[PDB]
Amino acid sequence: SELLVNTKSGKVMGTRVPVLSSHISAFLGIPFAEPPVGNMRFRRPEPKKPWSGVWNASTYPNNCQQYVDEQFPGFSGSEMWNPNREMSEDCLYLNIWVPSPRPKSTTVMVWIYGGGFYSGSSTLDVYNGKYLAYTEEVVLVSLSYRVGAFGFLALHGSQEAPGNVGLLDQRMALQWVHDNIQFFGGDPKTVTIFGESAGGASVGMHILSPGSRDLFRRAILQSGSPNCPWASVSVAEGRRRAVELGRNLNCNLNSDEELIHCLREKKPQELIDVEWNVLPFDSIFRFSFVPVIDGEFFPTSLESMLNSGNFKKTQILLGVNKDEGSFFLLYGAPGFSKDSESKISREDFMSGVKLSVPHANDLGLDAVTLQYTDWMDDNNGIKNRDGLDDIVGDHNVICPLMHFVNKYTKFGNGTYLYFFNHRASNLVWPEWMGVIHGYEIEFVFGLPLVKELNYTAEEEALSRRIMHYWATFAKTGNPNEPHSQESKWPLFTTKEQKFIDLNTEPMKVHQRLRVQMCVFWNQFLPKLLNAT
Amino acid sequence: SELLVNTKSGKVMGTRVPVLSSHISAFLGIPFAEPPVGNMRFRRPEPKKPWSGVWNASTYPNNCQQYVDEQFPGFSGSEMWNPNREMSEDCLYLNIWVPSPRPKSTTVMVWIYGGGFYSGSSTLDVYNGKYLAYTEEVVLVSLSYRVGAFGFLALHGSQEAPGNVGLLDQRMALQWVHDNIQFFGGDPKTVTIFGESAGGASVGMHILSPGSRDLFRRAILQSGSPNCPWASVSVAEGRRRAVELGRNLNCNLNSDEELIHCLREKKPQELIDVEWNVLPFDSIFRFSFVPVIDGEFFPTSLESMLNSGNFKKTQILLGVNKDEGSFFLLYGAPGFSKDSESKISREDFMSGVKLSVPHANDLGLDAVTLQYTDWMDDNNGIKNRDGLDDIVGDHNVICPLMHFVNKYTKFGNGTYLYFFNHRASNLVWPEWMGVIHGYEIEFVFGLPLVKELNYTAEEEALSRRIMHYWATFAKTGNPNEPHSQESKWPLFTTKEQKFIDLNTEPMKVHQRLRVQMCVFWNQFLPKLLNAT
Ligand SMILES: C[N+](C)(C)CCCCCCCCCC[N+](C)(C)C
Ligand SMILES: C[N+](C)(C)CCCCCCCCCC[N+](C)(C)C
Ligand SMILES: *[C@@H]1O[C@H](CO)[C@@H](O)[C@H](O)[C@H]1NC(C)=O
Ligand SMILES: *[C@@H]1O[C@H](CO)[C@@H](O)[C@H](O)[C@H]1NC(C)=O
Ligand SMILES: *[C@H]1O[C@H](CO)[C@@H](O)[C@H](O)[C@H]1NC(C)=O
Ligand SMILES: *[C@H]1O[C@H](CO)[C@@H](O)[C@H](O)[C@H]1NC(C)=O
Repeated sequence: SELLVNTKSGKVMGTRVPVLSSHISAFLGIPFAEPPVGNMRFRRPEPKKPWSGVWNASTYPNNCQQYVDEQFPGFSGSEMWNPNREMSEDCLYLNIWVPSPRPKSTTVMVWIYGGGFYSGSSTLDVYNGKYLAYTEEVVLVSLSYRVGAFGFLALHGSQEAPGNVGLLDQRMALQWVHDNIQFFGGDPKTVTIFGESAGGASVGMHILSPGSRDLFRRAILQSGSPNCPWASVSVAEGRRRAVELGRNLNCNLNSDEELIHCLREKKPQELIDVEWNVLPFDSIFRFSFVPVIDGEFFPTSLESMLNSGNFKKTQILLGVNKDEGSFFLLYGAPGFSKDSESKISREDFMSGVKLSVPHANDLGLDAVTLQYTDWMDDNNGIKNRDGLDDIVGDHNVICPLMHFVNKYTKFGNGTYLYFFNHRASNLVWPEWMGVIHGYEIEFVFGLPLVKELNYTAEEEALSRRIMHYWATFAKTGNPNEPHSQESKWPLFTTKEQKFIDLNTEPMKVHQRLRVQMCVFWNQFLPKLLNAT
Repeated sequence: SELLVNTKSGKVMGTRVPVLSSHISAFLGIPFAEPPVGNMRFRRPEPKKPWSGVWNASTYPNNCQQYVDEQFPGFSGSEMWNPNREMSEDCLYLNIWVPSPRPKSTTVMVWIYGGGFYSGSSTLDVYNGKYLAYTEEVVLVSLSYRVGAFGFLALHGSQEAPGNVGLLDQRMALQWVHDNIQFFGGDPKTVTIFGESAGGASVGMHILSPGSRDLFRRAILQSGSPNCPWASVSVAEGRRRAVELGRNLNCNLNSDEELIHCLREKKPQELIDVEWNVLPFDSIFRFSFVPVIDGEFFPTSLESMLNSGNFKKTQILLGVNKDEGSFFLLYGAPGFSKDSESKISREDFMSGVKLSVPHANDLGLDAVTLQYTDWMDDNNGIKNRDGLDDIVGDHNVICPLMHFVNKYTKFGNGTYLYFFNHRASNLVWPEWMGVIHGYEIEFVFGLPLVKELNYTAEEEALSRRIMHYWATFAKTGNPNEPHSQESKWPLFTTKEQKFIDLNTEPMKVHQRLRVQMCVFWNQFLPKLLNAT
């Protein structure tokens, strides 16, 4: 049977699913870890105990326990990112889409979802891998990992809650793929991991971490970077936050064992209820429980690893969207609302800056303001709004990624950089939000090939073009077809710094992605803050 | 006799001079002070002792002792600014051009030359007031003042060399005009003082100084401002420089009397030979002996006087040229030469910045570099050259003037601001220098009406238009004709900040003269340097 596959963990039974007037095989909800429940909450993941008989893999698994965005109840723009299955701590499962007939040894792509390390699901409509698997003839895997305190509570020194367990969940899924994907027709030595936002930072993190490097061949990072300022905290700061979480839940605080024991007695929703109360500052684009620079998973500071070339040397493909910031301003910054065009006064602009750069002393805030203010017309609400949008996107996504790109490319074996700047015609969010954080994913996963979802023909053409770049890159380390002629995506070098736009217009080539502003964020501002 | 005028100081005899196929009267070399020679070197000026008989005022006087630019021997571009008469310490004279027939009580304009407070002459071809006097029916006076150590050696506490004596020379000329100009047909209560660069700063300084305010009605400042960073030093710094001058000349240094006595025995050229050796830094646009913030001439810091409105409240007209910096880069900055287009490498750009902002710590230099560098194309020698040009012009001229303008306008009775951006067609300096420091003066003085000097018809039209603005403003406090219609020069307000271009093209109106960069120089950079 094509739907029956025998793995090292045991037999699994998939389901035949339809896709674009054809069919392929899907193996959903396959366990790769012991349910991290009870005394195992906050601990490292254990490998799943092998099972006898047949594991039913015909339906999606539960999603990991997490904060649920109810800011816009009944609004598909926001609700499409929420869990679409029951939440449970028993959530460590993966999903596999396999072409029909089953291939022998083909390219594997493993998706790692984002969601600020506080949310995310493998099971979203928009992450359904069937279109990519069918169209590009790849084995598409999506994994899950613990989020929030469950995945990232960090009390360094303890073995009961060491930190980074969410990242170890990802590694365990990758280990399981490396060990078993061959039985699904996948080629375990041609695995490309890829993810968006926190997923893209995670990808970067496995590139850095010695314990993960051998479990994949190459990587794609979308709108996310391991060095992002939101994506990791110090041991001291992880500790402070964990202790503060216990303080919110009336826990005994005079030792780790006491603290952790108390946190384990709590129901999951109690932890989620107070999760946001531990942030050190009034801020946007900052999440409570994130990876920790622990000296184990990351042997040293991210920056020194990058300078010394202490990382996996392979091919990467990465990029960003035009308007990464707009989501976080709508949710947090004063003046912004979903149903107005959110023209921002000078007052709200100043408030926005402070929220965007929470560490900054006054001089730093002045430096940012000066850099993003048109003083010929500083009461223009459109320019204030768009300028804040740029501040948030540059500081948190684009400029960290450009620093990663520039550092990686010195030691790596091939970089390809993109700038995605097409706003989907059927987007339900307002116009001011522009090309929004997260809305290249639907193009990457082929949703525009589905007519019912009401994309334009030009958007179908762009989605196919992107899927082919991603998959071809996964296969070969190069997004370009060996023989073809519709503009080659040129290699990114230190010297020339070429990248491409990804939109419906005929593809042009550019250089030095937001270099002016990123020199500000990567060179000047940190030196200003260091000297004051 | 029309050429014989009886003054409070005594009778003077002028000469009939030709101008544009007509004639007017000229009274050249009229003394207004005792020759400040011998024991009077460095002292305050004394009023000229009245004389009997007739003083011959038919030829220009001697020029004050000064450094002579021999950087381009035989080059008219530079030599037109050099002394054209014998140099002598006996140099305190003024010149008056009077319409024919002599008027009864008409508008007076008093010219104060520039030259970094280290050079200048009342007698240059380009400062000949006959064209302005004839064309606009004004009495045109040009005064002289001591420069260099002679005019500005400052040992605060001593009465033998208190500082600011060059400025007191200017005041004494103004006193003499206030007392005597009526006998030349001038109206002493409608006197407009005007000057360029150091002359324009001087104008500003008499506006500030209580002892000068009553001696004129209104003011015009061209490319110069009292608050310019080059135009004044502290008491401590004046003292240091004076002592260092004596150290260069082998003087006894253990007291002021000893020091001053020694400096007085020296021939004038000995002082000039070492004058440049006392600058505290490697720098451009900085001059050794300048006005001092002494608590007498300026009762407090310039900035506090400006904030508190401690200044003469009248009408002013002021402005700047597009490329104020280019002179000082040619003379001092590496990479720049007169006979090449002076494309500047990244190395020379960094060297240039440091010379332009000599106080700055490393972070300040970084801030300036970032502000004036196109990082999409940072090896472009044209942009590096032009960017340095802008740095020097903004820091030293435009942005100080805009700070003066904004402060003055809160308490004043009328401001009119111009941006002069026409490059004269017959300029002998290279193209890269643009619209050069000092080259609006020839338009202000009407030289383009002389056909032999080879200006275009369009340049004659511009010169007449400028002379009429200047003179009309001098008469009324408004450059605009009560009834006319060829675009009114609008008033500068705090709110709207309107100014006009001065060029051959049809006059358009703008706002917020270089606000982006001047916010950098006036608000941000000083706050950065203060906090580091
Ligand atoms: C402290 N609380 C409870 C108030 C606010 C937490 C919820 C705000 C989410 C912040 C991230 C903004 C982006 C959200 N998106 C992309 C997920 C919809
Ligand atoms: C230290 N020394 C003897 C070497 C150099 C002093 C002479 C350089 C003059 C500096 C001002 C530049 C502008 C000169 N202009 C406008 C007057 C021609
Ligand atoms: C990648 O590695 C191969 C083989 O080791 C080498 O020949 C090639 O130059 C490399 N390519 C890039 C773009 O670094
Ligand atoms: C100048 O002063 C006059 C009379 O004192 C006053 O009426 C007028 O408003 C003032 N004009 C400006 C432009 O300040
Ligand atoms: C799982 O597969 C079984 C066959 O063993 C099937 O009957 C069932 O419908 C599937 N699970 C469901 C519906 O939850
Ligand atoms: C000054 O005027 C006298 C008349 O007293 C005249 O002879 C002489 O030419 C003038 N001065 C000169 C030429 O230096």
